[PDB]
Formats: sequence, structure tokens, C-alpha cells
Amino acid sequence: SPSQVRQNYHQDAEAAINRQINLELYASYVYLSMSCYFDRDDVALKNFAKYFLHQSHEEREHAEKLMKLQNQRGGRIFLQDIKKPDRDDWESGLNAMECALHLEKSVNQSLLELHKLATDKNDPHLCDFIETYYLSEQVKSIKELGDHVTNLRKMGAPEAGMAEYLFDKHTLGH
Amino acid sequence: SPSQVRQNYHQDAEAAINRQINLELYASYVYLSMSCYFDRDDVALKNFAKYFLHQSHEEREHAEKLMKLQNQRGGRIFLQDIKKPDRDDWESGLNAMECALHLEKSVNQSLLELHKLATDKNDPHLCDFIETYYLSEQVKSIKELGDHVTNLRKMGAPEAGMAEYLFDKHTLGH
Amino acid sequence: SPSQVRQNYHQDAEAAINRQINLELYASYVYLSMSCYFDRDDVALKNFAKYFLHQSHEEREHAEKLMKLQNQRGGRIFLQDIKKPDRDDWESGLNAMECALHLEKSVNQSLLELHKLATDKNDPHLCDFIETYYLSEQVKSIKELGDHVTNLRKMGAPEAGMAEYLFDKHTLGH
Amino acid sequence: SPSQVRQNYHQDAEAAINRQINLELYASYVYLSMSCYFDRDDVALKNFAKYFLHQSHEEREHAEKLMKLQNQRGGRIFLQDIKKPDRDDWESGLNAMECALHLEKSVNQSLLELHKLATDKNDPHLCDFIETYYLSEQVKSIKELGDHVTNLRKMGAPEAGMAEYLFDKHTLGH
Amino acid sequence: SPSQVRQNYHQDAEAAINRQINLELYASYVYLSMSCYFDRDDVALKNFAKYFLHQSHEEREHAEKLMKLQNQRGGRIFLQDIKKPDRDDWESGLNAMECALHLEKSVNQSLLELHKLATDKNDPHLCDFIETYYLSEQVKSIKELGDHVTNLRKMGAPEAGMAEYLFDKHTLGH
Amino acid sequence: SPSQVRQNYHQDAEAAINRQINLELYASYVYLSMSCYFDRDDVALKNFAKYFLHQSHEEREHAEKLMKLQNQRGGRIFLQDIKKPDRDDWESGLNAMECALHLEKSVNQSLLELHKLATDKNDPHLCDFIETYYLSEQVKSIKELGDHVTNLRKMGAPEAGMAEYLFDKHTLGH
Ligand SMILES: [Fe+3]
Ligand SMILES: [Fe+3]
Ligand SMILES: [Fe+3]
Ligand SMILES: [K+]
Ligand SMILES: [K+]
Ligand SMILES: [K+]
Ligand SMILES: [K+]
Ligand SMILES: [K+]
Ligand SMILES: [K+]
Ligand SMILES: [Mg+2]
Ligand SMILES: [Mg+2]
Ligand SMILES: [Mg+2]
Ligand SMILES: [Mg+2]
Ligand SMILES: [Mg+2]
Ligand SMILES: [Mg+2]
Ligand SMILES: [Mg+2]
Ligand SMILES: [Mg+2]
Ligand SMILES: [Mg+2]
Repeated sequence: SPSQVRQNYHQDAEAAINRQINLELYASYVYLSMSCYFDRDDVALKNFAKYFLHQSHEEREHAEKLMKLQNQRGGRIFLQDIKKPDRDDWESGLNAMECALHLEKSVNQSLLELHKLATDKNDPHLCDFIETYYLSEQVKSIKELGDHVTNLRKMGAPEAGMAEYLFDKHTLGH
Repeated sequence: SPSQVRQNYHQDAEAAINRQINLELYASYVYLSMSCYFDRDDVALKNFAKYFLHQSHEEREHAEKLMKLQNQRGGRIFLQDIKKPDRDDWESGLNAMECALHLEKSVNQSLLELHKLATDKNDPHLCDFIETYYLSEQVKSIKELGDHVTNLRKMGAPEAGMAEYLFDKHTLGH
Repeated sequence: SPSQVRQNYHQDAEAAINRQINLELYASYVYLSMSCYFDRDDVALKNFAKYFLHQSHEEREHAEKLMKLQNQRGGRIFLQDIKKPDRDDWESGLNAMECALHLEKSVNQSLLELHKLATDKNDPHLCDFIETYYLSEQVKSIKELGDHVTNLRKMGAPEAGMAEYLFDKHTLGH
Repeated sequence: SPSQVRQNYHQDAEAAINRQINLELYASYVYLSMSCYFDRDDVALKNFAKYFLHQSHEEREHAEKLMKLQNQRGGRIFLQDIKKPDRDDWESGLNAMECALHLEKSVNQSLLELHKLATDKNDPHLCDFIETYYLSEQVKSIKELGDHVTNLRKMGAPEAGMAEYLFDKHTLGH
Repeated sequence: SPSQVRQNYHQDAEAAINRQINLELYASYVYLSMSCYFDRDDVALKNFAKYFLHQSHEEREHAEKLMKLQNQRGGRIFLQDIKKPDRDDWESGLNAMECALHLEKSVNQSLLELHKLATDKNDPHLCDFIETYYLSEQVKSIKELGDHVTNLRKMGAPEAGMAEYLFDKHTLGH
Repeated sequence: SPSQVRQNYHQDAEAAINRQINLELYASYVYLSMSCYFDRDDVALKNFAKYFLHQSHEEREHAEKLMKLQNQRGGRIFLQDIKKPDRDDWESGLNAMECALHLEKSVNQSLLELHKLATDKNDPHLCDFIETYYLSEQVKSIKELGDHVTNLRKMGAPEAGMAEYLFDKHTLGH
């Protein structure tokens, strides 16, 4: 008994969209963990915390947009557990940026697999949705994170004590 | 003797674009018929008539955009008869919404076949045009019509006399 | 079983109004064909295309006003096929203007026959509607088209290459 | 090795705050599931979906405020899995409101246990935080949900088809 | 040793992007040559010169956007010589427009080959970038140039002395 | 067959102006290469990239002003290949600034030779043009680049990791 709006929407695509929803929610949760780490009194990097809180909210928005797509196409959303992040302690601004880069590249790889599936199922609307709202955003975010990692490494983080402080002020405070 | 601007524009794509122009014009004409049905003194649902008149004008705009694409790519527009709609009497707001949903899904299926043809002919500009201006609009319209059908059915239309009146006021009057 | 609003509205007038609706829709379609002809890369007269697109939209508005009259008087709208225009290629700005003049005079003749019928059936409201909204507009349009034809002919169109270019800039660009 | 800011902050309170963070995140996730249910084409109650999306965002904000408290007091945030909601299909607006009322009363009971623990540990700052930011908000939300449930039941939901439609327009659309 | 941001970016695509950068820079240089030709005291067509200077700056912007893409994806930009244009003397406004049309169609063919390569390498981000920022712009520019060529030819350029003067005033001066 | 506007404009000066046009275009291309180097994810100095992009655009403007002079005096512009820059990798902000200083001093030496030629040919208009639009600008740019080199060296660039980061923020970010 398919939805009255469903058209050219393969069941495999519906399942993959549900998986991507869970992945975006997990990414939001990871970014939230990082943000709270930098709010610690013994870390105390306010702009790192703000940066990762903003990333967390953006990932949640991505998840919600995918749910809207799922309903728009007549798919049915099936939520799963949002697993806790791998770490409680992210150990430095540089390490958190590197972990964020790894996470964003994993999310991008998932979106590329999703696009490959949509191409295989001849779903141009789903392909276009992924390209328009996800792929370019992912490439921009990956480039920005790589830039941050490069600058933190060059400045001497985490060993150079002033590196993360000044990067927090100059790059993330503006 | 091809057009001086023609490049990577297959004759099959040109023909399919002409067919799609006729289909959009036909859809506009169907929506016009519906709008006039709800303007009848014995139907008298002003916001249904306004909704379908707006849909008719939008379909005409879609047709004109396709003609602009045809000229932009060096194709030649060949117009055909615009067939009269299948019905003169659309019998209820719920029935007209259901017929509109059927029509929009048929138009979407035609656009998906058109996109498949453009992909087969390796015409990325035509593919991108269809995705950007037609596919997402079609999915949005299909979802909106499905929502209207669901609400009208739940409210008890057409048997429940106040259903279409109140839906006209609350959903289509805002 | 006549409409509850029907009064002094002869069946012959209702049928003639339906025929006039089809004629106005056909005129709109002819003007659309002309507009698209002047959008061709090998014709490329933007203001001719704009002029005829505006005429097409005006004719559609005339058709819709007639449908509103049909419902207002308790008549029932019966749509027919909108026949494709006689030509795909309109061959020049002067030729398109001459064809438009011929079309507008045919539409005017139909409206005059309609007014004669309304007078014969003693339908003063229908007579007044035709006079107020259609007859003066038709005479103005016929005079404007005749003026355009005269100017294009005097300038040397279509043989004089700059004639249609300069007429497009000066008369239709302002 | 306690935090340099830690003062009068019992380990039991820290653990209970972590549990409350997980509960608020779970509540946000439940509300998100409800919001997406009402976005379905076969449910199509836009203002119910908006109401529950707003509730989801508010619960996330509550979770984040608790994390800020945890860091402010020198506690350490330990995140856990966010369990998926008990249902995918919430079956009606009335049922979703009743489930939301049950959820909010469970969250309130958890906050009351948390306040009892803070009183037992003589932590007036934590007590005041719970009272100021959580208890009154919970009582207001519980009262609002009870009001919605009462009105939906009186209107005849879900059996009365127009009940949830009109409640969506009048109570949740303003 | 790939870039830390590189993902799903084939070496062939990187090389093709470098080639496209050189092609856009070359196109900018050709347009600059044309602009300077129309600034000559013995040609003296100011709006032709302005048109081609604007085209030159636009092509440079296209090149810079491609370089930004190359860095964003982790590719490495390798610049090559920018070859001088084929002509110093462009001989007339009509001839320059025809040469510009030929150049733009060659650039479009290169972008279509680039899109084919990206499709073959399953690089949806690169495909979408080409479609979004290059393909539609190319089709629009080709259509505009074809229109200019048609109008100049019809007006009698270059033999008709007033043709290019009046086209410079009316089409390129507005 | 000299130009109708040509007066007191030696052929040697015309040739030297053509050479200077090529040199300015080459300088613009070198600055573009530098700008793109600092946009790399593994360099990631945004304000260095902005500084050199601005320099590239300024050099292009200088080239265009020279072409305007060439036409104004009745000379004929003859474009040549724009050679690729000597390096793809500029290795550091300090090294790029030093290379830019070397380039600007070479351009200044060329302009001084050009002024010497114009003085020898008794061309006061060309002399005044070089003095007014080129010589003072060159001295200002050379002084600014020398200042940047001095500051980067004193700060410890490139060995001191924070040197180029902070110089990018403080000197080039304001
Ligand atoms: Fe500083
Ligand atoms: Fe009501
Ligand atoms: Fe004129
Ligand atoms: K730590
Ligand atoms: K009926
Ligand atoms: K023709
Ligand atoms: K249900
Ligand atoms: K010449
Ligand atoms: K390097
Ligand atoms: Mg995301
Ligand atoms: Mg696309
Ligand atoms: Mg349409
Ligand atoms: Mg008319
Ligand atoms: Mg709460
Ligand atoms: Mg108190
Ligand atoms: Mg270009
Ligand atoms: Mg210079
Ligand atoms: Mg002087």
C-alpha cells in the first residue's frame, strides 16, 4: 500500500535516507559533545565551543531536511538510536578539529554512496536534492576544517600554549 | 541546416521538449476548467477556484519556460492542438484535488522520462534544467495535493457538507 | 433544470459565449506562437517577442473574463480543443503584424456577431458587457496593429534589413 | 582531582544531571518523531507538526542548559545513547498530545527527583536552578498539553474528522 | 601524499580542471584583444569594446572560480602559458561576434567533455558544479551571441555602414 | 599609413608599450598564482590570498590602462603569450612577499627604461603618463612589500609558526 504521493522512489533509497538521517543526528551529537568539552573550566575555549555548537545545530538541520524529503517523496521515516560519540574528552582544539574533519569526510562518503544509489535507481529528484543541499555544503565544510587543522598545526598546537588561544580569538572569534 | 547556437542537443530531446510543452499547456487548460467549475453558482467555492486558477497560470509559465529552453538550445518549437480536459464537471473539491494529483503525477512521469532521455543522450544542460526548474516543483506540488486530498477525506468530503466549505476557508483561504 | 441565477439568458447566447471563449484561447495561442518565433536565435527580435507575449496574455485574460460572465449569468462553460496556429514560422515582423491584424479583425467580427445575437435575444446585460469590455478594446488593437503594419511597410520591411530592427527598438521598445 | 571551580557539588548530583541531560535529549527526539509523523502526506496536519518541532527544539535547549550547568559547577558531562522513541506512528493528533503529556509528566517526575536529591545534598544553587528554569516550565507545559487533550477529546477527535483539522487551524495555528 | 581534504576527486578530473582554467584564461585574453580592437581610433565602437571587456572580465572570473574549486577539492593548480589570440585585427563587429560565438561554443564543448569525465569518474560534486556555474551560463551566452550575429547580419553589417554604429547604440548601449 | 590621431609617437615607444603590456599581464598572472597558493588547504592563509588576488587585479588594470594609452596615441596593440609564472609552489608567505618585491622592482625597472626611451624620443605626453600613473604607484608598492618582508622576517617567518598566521590577521586583515 504505497503512499499516494510516491513516484519513482525506490525502497532502497528510502532505507538509505533513513540511515543518512541517523548519521546526521549522530554527527550533531558528536559536535555537541565537542562543544561541551570546550566549555569545560579546564579547557575554556569559548569560540571553539561556539563553533562546534553551531556545527551541531547545522547537522540537526540537515537531518530535519532529510526527514522532510522522506515525507515529501512518500517514504516513511524510521528513527534509530543515536549512538553516543566515541569520546568524552576531545583533548585539544587541534584534535577536535581533526576528528571533525574525519567525521565530515565520513558523512560525505555516505552522501556519495547515497547519490550513487539514487543514480543507479534513476531517481533524478533525489540526486538533485543531494547535490543541491548536501554535496557542496560538505565540500565547503571539509575545506574549512582542513584549513583550521593546517593553521592550528602550523601555529604549534597543542604544544604551543598560545596557539589554540590565539586561533580561538582570531579565526573562530570573527 | 542546424541552428548556429545548437550544440549537444539531440533531435529526440527537441521532440520530447515539444511534447512536454503540449503537456504543460494541457495541464494549464485542465486547471482552468477546474477553476471555472468552482466559480459556478451551484458550486461556489471561491478559494478552490482561485487555487486552480493559480495552478493554471503556473502551468502556462512552465510551458513558456520550456519554449524559452527550446529556442535557447537551437531547437524549433512545434505547437500542437491543446486537447480539451476530460471533464466539464469536476463533481466536488475532493474529486478535483484527486484529479489534479493524478494530472501532476502524469506530468512528473513525463518529466522523468524526459530526464532519462537527456541522460541517455548525454545532455547535462537539459538534465540540469529539468532538475532545477521542474522536478523539485513537481514533487512539492504532488505532496501539497496529497495533503489536500488527505485533509478533505478526513474532514468527510464530499458527503460532509461543511467539509469543503471549511477547507476552502481555512486551507485555501490563507 | 436552469441555474438559480439564470435570467434572460438565451441558450443561443450561452453557446455563442462558449465559442467566443474558444476563439480567445485560440488567439492567445496564436500570439504565443508568434512570440516564440521572434525568440528564435535566427530571428532575434526581443521586443516583437515581448509584444506578442503580452498580446497572448491579454487574450487569455479576455477568455477568462468571458468564462466569468458565463458563470455569472448561469450558463455552463463547455471547453473545446484549442487548435494549433496555422503557422510555425511567421517569416518576418511585418508578416506577423499583418497576421495579427487579420486575427484581431476575425475576433472582432465574432464579437460583432455575438452582439447582434444578444440584441436579437433582447439581452441588454450581455450587449453592454460586449461593448464595455470587448468592442472598444478590439477597435483600439486593430488601429494599433494597422499603424504598426503601415510603419513597417513604409520603413521597407522585411527587405530593408534595418527596418524591423529599428522598429523593434523605437516602436516596440518604448 | 576535582575541578578548580567545584564547590558543594555532590557526585550523585553530577550523575543525576547527566541522566537528566539524556532524558531531555530523548524527549527532544520523541517530539521530533511526532513532528515528522504529522508531516506525512496521509496525516498532513502542518500546525501539529510545527507544534511538536517547536517542542523538540525547546527540549534540546533544556538539555544544553543542563550541560552548561554541569560545566559551570565543575561536573563532567558523560553522554549516553539517545534511545529511539517507542513509536514510529503516533496514530492521531489526540494520541500524540496524550503521549506528549505522559512524556512531560515523566520528565517532571525526573526533575522532582533531581530537586529532592539536591535538597538532600544541601545544594541550594542546584535546587534554585531546577526551580527557576525547569519546574515552572514543566508545570506550564503539562497544563497546556492537558488543555489540548481536553479540547481534542471534547471536539470528538479522532473519530470526528473535522476535530483535528479545526484544532490544528484554531488552537495550533495562532 | 594526497591532500587532507581530497575525497572522490580523480587525478584525471584534476588535470581536466587545470586545462579548463587555461581555456578560460585564454578566452578572457581573446575578449580583451577584441575589446582593444574596438577602442581603435579607426574602429571606434565604444559599446562593442565595453561588451567585450565585460566578457573578458567574466571569463577571468570563471577561471578564478575553477581555481577555487581545484583548491576546495584538494587538487593542485598548475598554470600554463596563456597563448595569444589568433588575431590582432578582428575586422568588424560582426566578425568579432562570430569569432566570440565560435570561442564560446569551443569552451562549452570543453565543459561538456569535463562533465562527461566527471560522470565517468562518479564525481557528483564536480558534475553539479559544472552544471550550476558553467553549463547554463554557456548556453545563455551562446544564445546571446547568436542573436547578435543574426541582428548584425540582417542589418547589413559590415557592408552597411550604419549597421554596426546603430547596433552599438541600440543593442550594446542599453 | 599612420593613424589619423598619431602625433609625436615613435615606433620604438609603441613597441616598448606593447612589451610593458605583456609584462603587466605576466605580473597579474604571477600574483594570481600566489593567491591560489595561499588558498590551498595545506597553506590556508586567507588574507595572503586576498592580498595577492587584489594585486593581480591591479596589475590587470595597469595593463588595460596601457592598452588604452596605445590606442589613444594611435599605436597598435600586439599581444603576446603570457608566460606561466616561474613557480607553482611559493613555499611561504615570506617567500611570496620576497618574490613579489623582486617582481615589482623588475616591473619598475622596465617602466624606468620606458621613461628613458620616451625622454630620448621627446615624448612628453608618454613621459607624463608613465610618471602620473605608474612610477609613484610602483614606488609605493615596492615600499609596502619591503615593509611586509621586514615585518615577516622580524616576526620569525617562516620558522616561527605563528608569525605568518598573526601577520595574516593583523597586517593583511585590516
Ligand atoms: Fe594577537
Ligand atoms: Fe471554523
Ligand atoms: Fe536610430
Ligand atoms: K582534556
Ligand atoms: K456538480
Ligand atoms: K524565418
Ligand atoms: K497513521
Ligand atoms: K580593421
Ligand atoms: K608548500
Ligand atoms: Mg550534515
Ligand atoms: Mg544536477
Ligand atoms: Mg508544470
Ligand atoms: Mg481578445
Ligand atoms: Mg524539558
Ligand atoms: Mg527558591
Ligand atoms: Mg567562461
Ligand atoms: Mg603594475
Ligand atoms: Mg612631469
